[PDB]
Amino acid sequence: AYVITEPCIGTKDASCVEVCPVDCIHEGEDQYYIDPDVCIDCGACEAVCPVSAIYHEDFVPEEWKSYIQKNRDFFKK
Ligand code: SF4
Ligand code: F3S
Repeated sequence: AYVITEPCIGTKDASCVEVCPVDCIHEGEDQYYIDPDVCIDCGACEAVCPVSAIYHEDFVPEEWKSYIQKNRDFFKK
């Protein structure tokens, strides 16, 4: 699944939320998040996101797997 990290923080809007075939981009405190368990590993968002700030959950550094687990948290519990 393609999940948030860090470079998106407070950086612009749009060009991700509108593209997703399963609408699973939702809001966080500052930046948006993505439910990774819903995300069907389609990419797309990948291509439009500047420098792919949306990174695949295991390309995502262990440090930022915290955020993946956060995006999960948000929509699980
Ligand atoms: S990879 Fe596709 S399914 Fe997943 S969040 Fe991005 S646009 Fe949505
Ligand atoms: S920068 Fe953030 S606004 Fe979307 S296009 Fe990337 S997740």
